[PDB]
Amino acid sequence: TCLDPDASRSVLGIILTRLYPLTKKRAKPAVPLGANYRLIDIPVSNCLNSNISKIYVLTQFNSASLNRHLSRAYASNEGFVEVLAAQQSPEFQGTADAVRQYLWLFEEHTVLEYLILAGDHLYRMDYEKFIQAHRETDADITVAALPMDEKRATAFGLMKIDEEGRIIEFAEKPQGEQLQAMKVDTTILGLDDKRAKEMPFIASMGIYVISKDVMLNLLRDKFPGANDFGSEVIPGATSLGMRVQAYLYDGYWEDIGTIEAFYNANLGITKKPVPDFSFYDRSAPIYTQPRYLPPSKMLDADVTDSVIGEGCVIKNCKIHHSVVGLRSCISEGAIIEDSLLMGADYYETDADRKLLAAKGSVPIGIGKNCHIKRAIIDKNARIGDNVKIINKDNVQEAARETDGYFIKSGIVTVIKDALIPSGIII
Amino acid sequence: QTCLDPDASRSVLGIILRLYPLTKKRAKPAVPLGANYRLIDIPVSNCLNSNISKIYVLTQFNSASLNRHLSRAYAEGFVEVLAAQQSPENPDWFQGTADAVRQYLWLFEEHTVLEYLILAGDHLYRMDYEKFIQAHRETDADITVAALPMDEKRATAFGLMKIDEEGRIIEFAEKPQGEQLQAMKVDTTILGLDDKRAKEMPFIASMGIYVISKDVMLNLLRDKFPGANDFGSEVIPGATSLGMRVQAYLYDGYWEDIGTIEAFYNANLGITKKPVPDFSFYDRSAPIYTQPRYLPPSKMLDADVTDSVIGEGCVIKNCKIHHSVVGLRSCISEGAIIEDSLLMGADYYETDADRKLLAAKGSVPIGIGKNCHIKRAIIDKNARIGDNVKIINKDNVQEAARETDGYFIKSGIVTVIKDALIPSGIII
Amino acid sequence: QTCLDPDASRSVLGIILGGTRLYPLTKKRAKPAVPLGANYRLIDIPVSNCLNSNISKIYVLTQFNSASLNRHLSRAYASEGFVEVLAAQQSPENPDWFQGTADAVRQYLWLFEEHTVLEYLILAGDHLYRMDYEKFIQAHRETDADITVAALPMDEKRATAFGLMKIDEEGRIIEFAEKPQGEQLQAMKVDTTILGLDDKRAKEMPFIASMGIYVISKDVMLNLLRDKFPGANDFGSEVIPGATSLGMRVQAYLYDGYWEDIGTIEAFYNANLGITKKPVPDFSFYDRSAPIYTQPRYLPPSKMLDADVTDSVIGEGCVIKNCKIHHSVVGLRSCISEGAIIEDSLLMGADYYETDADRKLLAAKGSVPIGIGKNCHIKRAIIDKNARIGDNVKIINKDNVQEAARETDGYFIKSGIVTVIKDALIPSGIII
Amino acid sequence: TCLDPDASRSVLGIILTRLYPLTKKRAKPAVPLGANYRLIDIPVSNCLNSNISKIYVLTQFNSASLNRHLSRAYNEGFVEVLAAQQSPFQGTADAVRQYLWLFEEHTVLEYLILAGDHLYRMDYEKFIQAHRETDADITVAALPMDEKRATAFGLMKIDEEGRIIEFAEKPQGEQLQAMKVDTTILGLDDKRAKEMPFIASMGIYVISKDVMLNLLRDKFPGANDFGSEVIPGATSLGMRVQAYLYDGYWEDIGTIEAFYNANLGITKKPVPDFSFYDRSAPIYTQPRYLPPSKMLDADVTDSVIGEGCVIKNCKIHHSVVGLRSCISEGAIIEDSLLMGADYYETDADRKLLAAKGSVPIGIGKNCHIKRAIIDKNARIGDNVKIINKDNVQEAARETDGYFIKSGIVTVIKDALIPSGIII
Repeated sequence: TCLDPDASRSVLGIILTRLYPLTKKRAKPAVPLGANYRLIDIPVSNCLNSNISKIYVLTQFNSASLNRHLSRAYASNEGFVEVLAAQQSPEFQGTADAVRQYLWLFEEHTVLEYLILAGDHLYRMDYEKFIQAHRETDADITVAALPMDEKRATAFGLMKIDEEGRIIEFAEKPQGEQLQAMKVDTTILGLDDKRAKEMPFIASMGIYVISKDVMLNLLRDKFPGANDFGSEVIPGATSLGMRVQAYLYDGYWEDIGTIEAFYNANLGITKKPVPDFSFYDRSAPIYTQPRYLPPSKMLDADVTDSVIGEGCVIKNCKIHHSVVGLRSCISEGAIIEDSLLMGADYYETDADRKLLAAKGSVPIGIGKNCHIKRAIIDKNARIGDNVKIINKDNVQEAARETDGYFIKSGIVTVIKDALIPSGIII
Repeated sequence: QTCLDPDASRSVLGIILRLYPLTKKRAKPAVPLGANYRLIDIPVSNCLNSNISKIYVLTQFNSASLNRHLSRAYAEGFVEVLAAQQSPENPDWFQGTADAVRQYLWLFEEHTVLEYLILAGDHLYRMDYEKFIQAHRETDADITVAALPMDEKRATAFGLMKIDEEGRIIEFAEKPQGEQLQAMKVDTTILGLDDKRAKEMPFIASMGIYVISKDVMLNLLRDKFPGANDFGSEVIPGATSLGMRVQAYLYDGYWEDIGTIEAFYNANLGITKKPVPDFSFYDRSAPIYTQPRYLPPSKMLDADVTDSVIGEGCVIKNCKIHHSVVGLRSCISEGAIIEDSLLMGADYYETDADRKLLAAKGSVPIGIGKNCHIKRAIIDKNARIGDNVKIINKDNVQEAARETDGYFIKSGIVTVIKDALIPSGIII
Repeated sequence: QTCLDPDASRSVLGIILGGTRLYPLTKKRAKPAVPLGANYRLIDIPVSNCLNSNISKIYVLTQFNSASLNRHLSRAYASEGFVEVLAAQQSPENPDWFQGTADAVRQYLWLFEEHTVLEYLILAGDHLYRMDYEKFIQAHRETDADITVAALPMDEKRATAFGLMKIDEEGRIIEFAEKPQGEQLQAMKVDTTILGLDDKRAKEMPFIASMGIYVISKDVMLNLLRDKFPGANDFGSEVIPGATSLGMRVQAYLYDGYWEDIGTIEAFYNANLGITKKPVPDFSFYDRSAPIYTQPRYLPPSKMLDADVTDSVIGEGCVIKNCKIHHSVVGLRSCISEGAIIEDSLLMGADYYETDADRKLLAAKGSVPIGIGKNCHIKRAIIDKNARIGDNVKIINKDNVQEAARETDGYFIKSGIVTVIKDALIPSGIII
Repeated sequence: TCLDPDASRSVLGIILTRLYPLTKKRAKPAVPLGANYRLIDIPVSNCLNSNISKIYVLTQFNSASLNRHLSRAYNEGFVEVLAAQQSPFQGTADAVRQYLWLFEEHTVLEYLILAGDHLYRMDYEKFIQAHRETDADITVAALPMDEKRATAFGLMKIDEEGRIIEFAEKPQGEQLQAMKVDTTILGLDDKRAKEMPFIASMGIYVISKDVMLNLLRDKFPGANDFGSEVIPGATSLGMRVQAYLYDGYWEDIGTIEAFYNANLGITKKPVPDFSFYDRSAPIYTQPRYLPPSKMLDADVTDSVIGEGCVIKNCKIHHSVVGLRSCISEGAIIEDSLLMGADYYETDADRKLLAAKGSVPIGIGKNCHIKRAIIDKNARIGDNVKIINKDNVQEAARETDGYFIKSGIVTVIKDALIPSGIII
């Protein structure tokens, strides 16, 4: 394991509506995660921990907030972390189109490979072993691959490789007879019969190492009309007989690109005796903006199976199987269950409270005697007293933006900065 | 409207100048404070928030960890430690505040600045030194002394000052009493204080905080009083006696001494105050800084926590935490009961790779063990407390030095020393 | 004695407007990236003036992104503040531009609104000058202006080429006139002493021009670009006189010091050669308190084998043989071979060095290495980055041609000034 | 092959008056070098380019100046100064022992010891890699040498594994001859090995952490020097002391004459013997944002010009002109090292001085400087002639602002050399 030239100067990292309404009024890479983070911290941290310092973040539109976070957490710390926006304002586009739109600029860098990191996932990876496999196999394109169960199988592009890991057959989210014809022996990649039997597939993780020249050729010369890397470029590449290599990844990897997946993965960090995924790691930790928030205060909290973010201010309440984000105010008598509180971007001066109260408005936080269950409370929500978010009738889907929320997969998501009046029941 | 010219950044040099056993295995400025901080973070942060970036820290001896903290938490400025002793093998000490400054005057002189900001001692407080220094320049003072108004009862314990009508200081009295205390009464109204409080507190004590012009410093330490060991009681009253302009400047706000085990214990537990702590480390524009550690959100299995603060990255099982401060990286085991205590936390996390190695020897892991009961205690960094330990001090001993046993009792408070091992079943 | 409060860094957002008149220096690079004064780039001027004025949240508006521009900005500055590039078009394959200074700001006004600031400091155009925006912002606050406009005094001869302003007796602007002449001009005389000019100068310079330097309150900007003049394309000729016409408080602020536009080849050319100035540089990039910054490069001291150098300036890391260098500016990493004679020229230098393995192979293929070749004679020229000038090349323009578009041959003459294009190869023996 | 643990987290770099008066009023590590640098920049830049970020600098006393240079010119790493004197070293081993307690506080595998002052570029990683791959206790950089020069150094003898088995300080005759080794074993080609059959230590060592405490505290609690006492002692005690071939430019600059010659060595064509700039491993220094150098009428031959010089009509031959150097009308500079200045004097400043009869910073009008080192901020009056016609080799003229050593005149930093003076 020893890249040469090191990744620092020869690899350009490129990070690329199912999360509605967390993306209603913010850039998607900025969506808060794990109490003290944002989605963008996963790929940016993995790069930095893998000695990759040249990072472009492709996104739909610029955001002062996103920039502030990137600037304060990384940019001010040879490298760079720059945002490239697709349009000039916030009023769809494929993975291949996103990269093609800026190819002209990526080509301006003197690098050997492009490390393409698409989609939103929870995982820690040392991209150096990825880049190394790519260079040792003289690959044109290398795809990180994960052992998949027949279950989730058709939701990912699947592949078959030779004893070298060279991809010989790629089949996008196949089904029926082809979903069966792709099934391969997952022992050759180390796994054992037991689980080689439960996960009989090699699935693309949607991240790739692609040789500089190969990229230009593929996106502009060979497949100028392709929109997706997964379903068009990769397949295209293989049919042209290019060297498409597979790199077996064997750690935790969760898609959090949908409300329910996001929800589940966030609450998974509360698991014992070890979280599913650990943001902290002595060697490769996930970073974020340093904030100097004070230690969390708890007046009288019975907390079970939960994690508490930075600088929370909690009264007498009950918190169960939840994630409480930074700067969360939880008032007297609240009960928090199986929920993700994203917290707040600032504190209200208390004096501020006794003022909003006079006006009959509600302050940031979970109001008194609230009952929040199976929910996502986005940043700065103002939940009035006696609000009950329980969705008794187990409604699966409901678009209620006007009332401050949106239900997806039965999970109620209160919108950023929304006010849920006192007494409301959802 | 009111700005320093030249700005503080380039024209002011900051100079930062008992608590045993917290000081037994570390340099005093590195002592952990309020869950996520260290003592040295207070003056350094006040300086940085006040646009002062050239800072020296004078202490008995340095350490790689103090340096780490300082360099990592803070990095045309610098934060450099200057010591009295260069190696533990050749013990040496400063004789006082003026003595320490004098020993490195030759280095402070190499800096092109207009004034030295001297901050002596350990106190919990927030202050914006810019208005202080601006006052110094506007009054053409040689030395400006921050003055803390107090009542007659508190007054006998400090160095008091007597001012004229323009706030200029004309006399000092070190811990005065009786006839001498009375002669020191002053109309605190001259310095601001509302008439009301002015009558409540007709006294003003220096606080170990001063601004001294570069030239003035050399003259005082090298030529006028080459023998003085202390600023507050010798050098400054001495400059006043020589006709130099020593000006008073009113200090207002929280200010609490924490250089004693009991004052330190109380100030730390004070941040759990019900409405709001008397001192808030966090502040929108003048927060207290520390090192970014990227610790994970604290985890709680089944914790019942009352009137307490929890720091960064704690790992707590089922337990009871009442009126306590839980330091960063604290592990608290099944069944523990923590009361009225300060847990400093740990410097790292033991990986299960060590916990098993530790189990192969039936050894005790870092943190609070199962079914321990900890009361009115300070548990220093990385302590290994075994199962069923009860630190309750039922008899109520006030003093006991039991270092070989890992602790020390001062003012009735049990302080378990850093890295100490308190065997299972021990009862204190 | 006084200063902004809130301080500038948290309450002022700088908006630098950058991104054909400087063609071909702009043929293959973002305009803000055009090399300047041997060791700098145009963008360094406004960004430095901002940093030296305690303004740290800076946006750079330009036509298109560039790895070079970004690399220079990252290394030199990005180190709460930021320096970010906002582009008009997201490419070169899908050409897109900005219909003016107001249009550029309007396109990203929604982003600027996301910032919690009191005023926007607008810095437009390519001008060489040093200024402390702090006093400028204070006047804005102390006069409760909605817009404060930096005003440059000048005589009648110079006035017709600028947007002029008329002020009342207290310095409040009440009328504009874009490049007036004859009657419209005469009606623009004012008493500069009103703004601070001494009686002597004021008399010789009875006119004041806008300079593309404005302070605008946050709300005023929103109201102006979106509500009152949603269709205006230019600030100084449309939006600001507009604001005045509406009765907003548009206040003048005197500017006293060096200032040259460097937006045309001739002006850029003359301003660069002006730093070789005999008594003191008209403009000094270096200053005791407000230095012009650039990217640290760790270049080695320049080497001179046998150089007779008069009235010239030499940049970092040059490698020079036996030659004559006169009234010229020699950019970073410049290689000048034996016998070369350089007169009244601007050598932009090079982005890298070529060893000898490189030079050897080049000699073989019969190519030319980077730098000014042997026995060349360069006069009244701008030699862009990495040029390869062959042996015995003569850039003397004997016929005094003023204009000549000759890009296929590596150059472009404009105002009698020959500009060799970035990375161009001028074959040995060529006479221009 | 990458070190693992990598260098940044496992290796601690430790950098340790023959240059008088260049050291009369400045910390030694701060001595100006090659127009734009200072001595300390060589070892520090070599460490940085070798991925070594934890760096200590040992020196007699501290200075704000040196600290300022260190902070500004240079996560988890550091460059810190450890002073032997708290203000107004018996040897390499002494210096290290004095702060052994501090280094011990770091969790590192080895200590990279870089002693002395030399112009040289080395990639310490392969050196460390070797230390590790050979399970060495101490790895010593070896400089190949011929018989003529070897007798003036401390030599080492090795076994066929490259293991050092014996030291000899400046041996002669029979002992010298008994120190011949086969430099081929260390990797030298048969040709060069026969030309240079001897190997000297260079004051560059890699020492395992535990080994250092054991040697300095337990085994030789009273040694002063590593080269002559501790390391030969370590070998005598059977520890694994391994040699590692240093095969590159390496020049001593520890005496006025060698320092002078090395500095002027960078004017040499086609390329200097040593190059400060380098695509991959450049020497770093403080970023000063100084303006391009200005020349009114200068005839410059075989010379190098630093950053921000302000030069009038003059002749500069075979010289090195330091940053911010002001050179007045009619001056003639030859075979000299002008160290420049730490700031510029403006005309407002210049006039006031003249009004006072004082001399401004720089080479005055019609001066003739030859075979001289002009330290920082020197004020040379008009018409001064630093020629030394009687070729005096030594002379201590401090009170007069100068010093002559080896026939080289050295003007002290901030010294005033009144107009008309002839040295």
